[PDB]
Amino acid sequence: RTNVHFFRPKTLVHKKAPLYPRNPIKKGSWDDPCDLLRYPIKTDEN
RNA sequence: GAACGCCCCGCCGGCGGAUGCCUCGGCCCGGGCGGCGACGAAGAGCGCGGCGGAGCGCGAGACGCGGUGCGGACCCGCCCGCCCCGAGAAGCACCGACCCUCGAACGCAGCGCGCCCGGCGCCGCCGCCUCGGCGCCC
Ligand SMILES: [Mg+2]
Ligand SMILES: [Mg+2]
Ligand SMILES: [Mg+2]
Repeated sequence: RTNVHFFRPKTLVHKKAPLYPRNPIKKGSWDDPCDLLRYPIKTDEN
């Protein structure tokens, strides 16, 4: 034995696998073109 | 003397908000009811109307959207719109959805950043996968 310390053994780790979906329907958000842009600002400076 | 001041013989004006009458409000008693939340509550922030400050309401589907019933001429301003044996304004009741940030508040922080390309908090119960021990044995 080379190291004098005891560390936790390496053990298998699993990936997730939910039995039902937590978001069954994919809904929209704030961002989409024509909603992210509101209007232009019209001045003589502009 | 006049005038100022004071009293009222009377006629008018101010300033102030008492009195009287009125009341979509309080207070007391009795009867019901006893119905929140990780399926994200109570509370807080911000935003939403054609002209839109406050409060009510609503959530980027925002001063509301749909479905079943009922109702049957209006919609406080300016406009729009509806109008008829159904074509459908006000209003009402139940039901289905949408539901931004913070909050028990859940990737870390509170407004800035990550690991990973589905996602990514803590405790507990029951199972399951993979494992440690010079514990008791073989
Ligand atoms: Mg949306
Ligand atoms: Mg307002
Ligand atoms: Mg959070």
